[PDB]
Amino acid sequence: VLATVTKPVGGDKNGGTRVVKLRKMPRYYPTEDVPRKLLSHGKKPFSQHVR
RNA sequence: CGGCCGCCGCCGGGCGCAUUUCCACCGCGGCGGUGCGCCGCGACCGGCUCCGGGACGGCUGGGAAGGCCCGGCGGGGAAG
Repeated sequence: VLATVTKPVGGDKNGGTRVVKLRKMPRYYPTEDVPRKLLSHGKKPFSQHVR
């Protein structure tokens, strides 16, 4: 949940404990990002228009 | 500075493909922008310009017709 992200089991057949990650850090942050993933907002896609 | 805790770097360790990092290819999955050039389409919204159907209130509680007209008084145009 917080120490890990999702669920530690697996890996480390010998050695220590078995902890795995999911949805890790970004490996590359672009030098300038744009905001606000656009949205639905009431402008429905073509699948749902009225024939 | 002694001590407290955290962080970072270096080193030494167990260590194995479900740990990790790197790569090439499919998923062309979730998301961000975007096409090479020419186009088209649908729906929501704003702004107009029009078209077609309705239903209603008043008036002199509308005027005047339209319909079935019957028993009388007259008058006036012009009646096979």
